[PDB]
Amino acid sequence: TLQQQIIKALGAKPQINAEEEIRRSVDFLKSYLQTYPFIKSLVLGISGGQDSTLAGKLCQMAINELRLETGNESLQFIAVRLPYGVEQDCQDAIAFIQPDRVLTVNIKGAVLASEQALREAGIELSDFVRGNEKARERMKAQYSIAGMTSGVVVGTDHAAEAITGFFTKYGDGGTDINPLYRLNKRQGKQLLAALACPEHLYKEVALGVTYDNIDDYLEGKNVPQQVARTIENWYLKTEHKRRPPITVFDDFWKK
Ligand SMILES: NC(=O)c1ccc[n+]([C@@H]2O[C@H](COP(=O)([O-])OP(=O)(O)OC[C@H]3O[C@@H](n4cnc5c(N)ncnc54)[C@H](O)[C@@H]3O)[C@@H](O)[C@H]2O)c1
Repeated sequence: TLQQQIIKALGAKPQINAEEEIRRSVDFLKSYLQTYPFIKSLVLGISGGQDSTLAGKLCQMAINELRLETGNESLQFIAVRLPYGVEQDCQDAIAFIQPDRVLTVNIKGAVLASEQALREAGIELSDFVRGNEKARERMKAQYSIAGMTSGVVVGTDHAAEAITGFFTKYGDGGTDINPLYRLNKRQGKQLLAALACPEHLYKEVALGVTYDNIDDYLEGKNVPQQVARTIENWYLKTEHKRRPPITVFDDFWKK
Protein backbone atom coordinates (compact mmCIF):
# COMPACT_ATOMS: atom_id res chain seq x y z
CA THR A 1 0.00 0.00 0.00
CA LEU A 2 0.99 3.66 -0.37
CA GLN A 3 1.16 4.04 3.41
CA GLN A 4 3.60 1.14 3.71
CA GLN A 5 5.52 2.65 0.80
CA ILE A 6 5.85 6.04 2.51
CA ILE A 7 6.85 4.48 5.84
CA LYS A 8 9.64 2.53 4.15
CA ALA A 9 10.87 5.55 2.20
CA LEU A 10 11.08 7.70 5.33
CA GLY A 11 12.50 5.01 7.62
CA ALA A 12 9.78 5.43 10.26
CA LYS A 13 9.23 2.82 12.99
CA PRO A 14 6.09 2.01 15.05
CA GLN A 15 8.02 2.46 18.29
CA ILE A 16 11.53 3.39 19.33
CA ASN A 17 13.85 3.23 22.32
CA ALA A 18 14.73 6.81 23.27
CA GLU A 19 18.21 6.05 24.62
CA GLU A 20 19.06 4.01 21.55
CA GLU A 21 17.92 6.73 19.12
CA ILE A 22 19.75 9.44 21.04
CA ARG A 23 22.96 7.43 20.80
CA ARG A 24 22.36 6.58 17.13
CA SER A 25 22.14 10.27 16.24
CA VAL A 26 25.07 11.33 18.42
CA ASP A 27 27.39 8.60 17.13
CA PHE A 28 26.27 9.46 13.60
CA LEU A 29 27.45 13.06 14.04
CA LYS A 30 30.66 11.96 15.77
CA SER A 31 31.49 9.43 13.05
CA TYR A 32 30.95 12.00 10.30
CA LEU A 33 33.27 14.54 11.94
CA GLN A 34 35.91 11.86 12.49
CA THR A 35 35.75 10.86 8.82
CA TYR A 36 36.16 14.45 7.61
CA PRO A 37 38.69 15.99 10.08
CA PHE A 38 38.74 19.32 8.23
CA ILE A 39 35.28 19.98 9.70
CA LYS A 40 35.57 21.93 12.94
CA SER A 41 32.06 23.23 13.52
CA LEU A 42 28.42 22.18 13.50
CA VAL A 43 26.06 25.05 12.60
CA LEU A 44 22.36 25.05 13.49
CA GLY A 45 19.62 27.66 13.47
CA ILE A 46 17.79 27.83 16.81
CA SER A 47 14.13 28.89 16.80
CA GLY A 48 12.93 27.83 20.23
CA GLY A 49 10.85 25.07 18.68
CA GLN A 50 10.94 21.36 19.49
CA ASP A 51 12.90 20.24 16.43
CA SER A 52 15.83 22.65 16.66
CA THR A 53 15.97 22.27 20.45
CA LEU A 54 16.37 18.50 20.10
CA ALA A 55 18.86 18.72 17.23
CA GLY A 56 20.85 21.36 19.11
CA LYS A 57 21.17 19.24 22.24
CA LEU A 58 22.38 16.28 20.17
CA CYS A 59 24.97 18.42 18.37
CA GLN A 60 26.41 19.75 21.63
CA MET A 61 26.61 16.23 23.08
CA ALA A 62 28.48 15.01 20.00
CA ILE A 63 30.97 17.89 20.27
CA ASN A 64 31.39 17.48 24.04
CA GLU A 65 32.28 13.80 23.67
CA LEU A 66 34.66 14.36 20.73
CA ARG A 67 36.60 17.04 22.59
CA LEU A 68 37.05 14.74 25.60
CA GLU A 69 37.95 11.67 23.54
CA THR A 70 40.29 13.35 21.05
CA GLY A 71 41.51 16.40 22.94
CA ASN A 72 40.68 18.50 19.89
CA GLU A 73 39.79 21.86 21.45
CA SER A 74 39.03 23.53 18.12
CA LEU A 75 35.70 21.70 17.72
CA GLN A 76 32.61 23.78 18.43
CA PHE A 77 28.84 23.77 18.16
CA ILE A 78 27.54 27.09 16.87
CA ALA A 79 23.91 27.98 17.58
CA VAL A 80 22.52 30.70 15.34
CA ARG A 81 19.54 32.91 16.18
CA LEU A 82 17.96 34.28 13.00
CA PRO A 83 15.20 36.73 13.97
CA TYR A 84 13.26 38.73 11.39
CA GLY A 85 13.32 42.12 13.09
CA VAL A 86 12.19 41.69 16.69
CA GLU A 87 12.69 35.15 22.52
CA GLN A 88 11.76 33.47 25.80
CA ASP A 89 11.50 30.03 24.19
CA CYS A 90 14.77 30.59 22.32
CA GLN A 91 16.46 31.68 25.54
CA ASP A 92 15.12 28.64 27.40
CA ALA A 93 16.31 26.37 24.59
CA ILE A 94 19.78 27.91 24.67
CA ALA A 95 19.99 27.40 28.44
CA PHE A 96 19.09 23.72 27.97
CA ILE A 97 21.56 23.11 25.14
CA GLN A 98 24.41 25.21 26.58
CA PRO A 99 26.02 25.81 23.16
CA ASP A 100 29.70 26.69 22.83
CA ARG A 101 28.82 29.77 20.82
CA VAL A 102 25.68 31.75 20.05
CA LEU A 103 25.43 34.14 17.11
CA THR A 104 22.48 36.40 16.38
CA VAL A 105 21.90 37.49 12.80
CA ASN A 106 18.88 39.69 12.04
CA ILE A 107 17.70 38.80 8.53
CA LYS A 108 15.19 41.63 8.09
CA GLY A 109 17.55 44.03 6.33
CA ALA A 110 18.56 41.52 3.67
CA VAL A 111 14.97 40.42 3.02
CA LEU A 112 13.83 44.03 2.55
CA ALA A 113 16.76 44.66 0.20
CA SER A 114 15.86 41.62 -1.90
CA GLU A 115 12.26 42.77 -2.22
CA GLN A 116 13.28 46.28 -3.24
CA ALA A 117 15.43 44.81 -6.01
CA LEU A 118 12.47 42.71 -7.19
CA ARG A 119 10.08 45.66 -6.95
CA GLU A 120 12.32 47.67 -9.26
CA ALA A 121 12.05 44.72 -11.64
CA GLY A 122 8.26 44.92 -11.51
CA ILE A 123 7.68 42.02 -9.11
CA GLU A 124 5.72 42.46 -5.85
CA LEU A 125 5.94 39.50 -3.46
CA SER A 126 2.99 38.09 -1.55
CA ASP A 127 3.18 37.40 2.19
CA PHE A 128 3.19 33.68 1.36
CA VAL A 129 6.21 33.81 -0.94
CA ARG A 130 7.92 36.21 1.48
CA GLY A 131 7.80 33.42 4.05
CA ASN A 132 9.85 31.15 1.81
CA GLU A 133 12.17 34.03 1.01
CA LYS A 134 12.90 34.41 4.74
CA ALA A 135 13.70 30.69 5.01
CA ARG A 136 16.19 31.00 2.15
CA GLU A 137 17.88 34.04 3.70
CA ARG A 138 18.28 31.96 6.88
CA MET A 139 19.88 29.18 4.79
CA LYS A 140 22.22 31.78 3.22
CA ALA A 141 23.35 33.09 6.61
CA GLN A 142 24.06 29.63 8.00
CA TYR A 143 26.10 28.60 4.96
CA SER A 144 28.10 31.83 5.13
CA ILE A 145 28.89 31.10 8.79
CA ALA A 146 29.78 27.48 7.99
CA GLY A 147 32.05 28.76 5.23
CA MET A 148 34.02 30.94 7.65
CA THR A 149 34.17 28.42 10.50
CA SER A 150 34.98 25.23 8.58
CA GLY A 151 31.61 23.80 9.50
CA VAL A 152 28.60 21.97 8.15
CA VAL A 153 24.95 22.94 8.45
CA VAL A 154 22.75 20.64 10.53
CA GLY A 155 19.10 20.25 9.55
CA THR A 156 16.01 19.49 11.65
CA ASP A 157 14.04 17.56 9.01
CA HIS A 158 12.28 14.44 10.31
CA ALA A 159 9.58 11.99 9.15
CA ALA A 160 6.60 14.07 10.29
CA GLU A 161 7.91 17.05 8.32
CA ALA A 162 9.22 15.15 5.29
CA ILE A 163 5.95 13.31 4.66
CA THR A 164 4.04 16.53 3.93
CA GLY A 165 6.96 18.38 2.38
CA PHE A 166 6.22 21.20 4.81
CA PHE A 167 9.58 22.92 4.51
CA THR A 168 11.01 25.46 2.10
CA LYS A 169 12.92 24.01 -0.85
CA TYR A 170 16.53 25.17 -0.48
CA GLY A 171 15.34 27.10 2.56
CA ASP A 172 15.22 25.23 5.86
CA GLY A 173 15.38 22.15 3.63
CA GLY A 174 18.82 23.24 2.46
CA THR A 175 21.18 21.55 4.91
CA ASP A 176 24.18 19.20 4.97
CA ILE A 177 23.36 16.60 7.62
CA ASN A 178 20.00 15.69 9.21
CA PRO A 179 20.35 13.67 12.45
CA LEU A 180 16.58 13.56 13.22
CA TYR A 181 15.55 12.01 9.91
CA ARG A 182 13.44 8.86 10.59
CA LEU A 183 11.67 10.14 13.71
CA ASN A 184 8.04 11.25 13.87
CA LYS A 185 6.80 14.19 15.98
CA ARG A 186 5.86 12.39 19.20
CA GLN A 187 9.06 10.33 19.03
CA GLY A 188 11.00 13.59 19.05
CA LYS A 189 9.19 14.52 22.27
CA GLN A 190 10.17 11.11 23.63
CA LEU A 191 13.86 11.88 23.11
CA LEU A 192 13.57 15.33 24.67
CA ALA A 193 11.89 13.81 27.73
CA ALA A 194 14.75 11.33 28.10
CA LEU A 195 17.16 14.28 27.88
CA ALA A 196 15.35 16.04 30.74
CA CYS A 197 14.28 18.92 28.52
CA PRO A 198 12.05 21.59 30.12
CA GLU A 199 8.54 20.35 29.39
CA HIS A 200 7.19 23.65 28.04
CA LEU A 201 9.63 23.53 25.13
CA TYR A 202 7.87 20.58 23.48
CA LYS A 203 4.28 20.64 24.76
CA GLU A 204 -3.43 21.29 13.80
CA VAL A 205 -0.92 21.07 10.96
CA ALA A 206 -3.12 21.55 7.89
CA LEU A 207 -6.49 20.74 6.28
CA GLY A 208 -7.82 19.36 9.57
CA VAL A 209 -4.80 17.07 9.95
CA THR A 210 -2.97 17.09 13.28
CA TYR A 211 0.49 15.83 14.17
CA ASP A 212 -1.16 12.95 15.99
CA ASN A 213 -2.78 11.94 12.70
CA ILE A 214 0.56 12.18 10.89
CA ASP A 215 2.43 10.25 13.58
CA ASP A 216 -0.22 7.51 13.69
CA TYR A 217 -0.01 7.20 9.91
CA LEU A 218 3.79 6.94 10.12
CA GLU A 219 3.49 4.29 12.83
CA GLY A 220 1.43 2.13 10.48
CA LYS A 221 -1.87 2.71 12.27
CA ASN A 222 -5.26 3.08 10.63
CA VAL A 223 -6.47 6.67 10.31
CA PRO A 224 -9.70 8.17 8.87
CA GLN A 225 -9.92 8.10 5.06
CA GLN A 226 -10.18 11.88 4.79
CA VAL A 227 -6.99 12.26 6.81
CA ALA A 228 -5.07 9.54 4.96
CA ARG A 229 -5.99 10.99 1.56
CA THR A 230 -4.91 14.49 2.58
CA ILE A 231 -1.57 13.21 3.87
CA GLU A 232 -0.91 11.08 0.79
CA ASN A 233 -1.84 14.01 -1.43
CA TRP A 234 0.74 16.31 0.18
CA TYR A 235 3.34 13.55 -0.10
CA LEU A 236 2.90 12.90 -3.83
CA LYS A 237 2.73 16.62 -4.55
CA THR A 238 6.04 17.34 -2.82
CA GLU A 239 8.18 14.46 -4.10
CA HIS A 240 10.30 17.02 -5.98
CA LYS A 241 11.45 18.43 -2.63
CA ARG A 242 12.85 15.10 -1.44
CA ARG A 243 15.00 14.42 -4.52
CA PRO A 244 17.84 16.21 -6.37
CA PRO A 245 17.02 18.37 -9.45
CA ILE A 246 15.07 16.45 -12.10
CA THR A 247 16.97 15.16 -15.16
CA VAL A 248 16.01 13.27 -18.33
CA PHE A 249 16.91 10.05 -16.48
CA ASP A 250 14.21 10.39 -13.79
CA ASP A 251 10.84 8.68 -14.12
CA PHE A 252 9.27 9.08 -10.68
CA TRP A 253 7.23 12.04 -11.96
CA LYS A 254 5.72 10.34 -15.01
CA LYS A 255 1.96 9.74 -14.69
N1 LIG B 1 -1.74 24.37 4.51
C1 LIG B 1 -0.54 24.37 5.08
O1 LIG B 1 -0.37 24.29 6.30
C2 LIG B 1 0.65 24.45 4.12
C3 LIG B 1 0.54 23.96 2.83
C4 LIG B 1 1.59 24.07 1.92
C5 LIG B 1 2.77 24.69 2.31
N2 LIG B 1 2.89 25.20 3.61
C6 LIG B 1 4.12 25.92 4.00
O2 LIG B 1 4.57 26.83 2.98
C7 LIG B 1 6.00 26.74 2.85
C8 LIG B 1 6.32 25.93 1.60
O3 LIG B 1 5.81 26.59 0.43
P1 LIG B 1 5.85 25.93 -1.04
O4 LIG B 1 6.30 24.52 -1.05
O5 LIG B 1 4.97 26.52 -2.07
O6 LIG B 1 7.20 26.70 -1.45
P2 LIG B 1 8.61 26.01 -1.82
O7 LIG B 1 9.54 27.11 -2.17
O8 LIG B 1 8.98 25.09 -0.72
O9 LIG B 1 8.27 25.16 -3.14
C9 LIG B 1 7.78 25.81 -4.32
C10 LIG B 1 8.78 25.78 -5.47
O10 LIG B 1 9.18 24.44 -5.81
C11 LIG B 1 9.27 24.33 -7.25
N3 LIG B 1 8.21 23.40 -7.70
C12 LIG B 1 6.91 23.45 -7.41
N4 LIG B 1 6.28 22.41 -7.96
C13 LIG B 1 7.19 21.69 -8.60
C14 LIG B 1 7.16 20.51 -9.34
N5 LIG B 1 6.01 19.86 -9.52
N6 LIG B 1 8.29 20.03 -9.86
C15 LIG B 1 9.45 20.65 -9.69
N7 LIG B 1 9.52 21.77 -8.99
C16 LIG B 1 8.42 22.31 -8.44
C17 LIG B 1 9.05 25.75 -7.80
O11 LIG B 1 10.29 26.46 -7.86
C18 LIG B 1 8.14 26.35 -6.73
O12 LIG B 1 8.29 27.77 -6.71
C19 LIG B 1 6.45 25.99 4.11
O13 LIG B 1 6.50 26.87 5.23
C20 LIG B 1 5.31 24.99 4.27
O14 LIG B 1 5.24 24.51 5.61
C21 LIG B 1 1.83 25.07 4.52
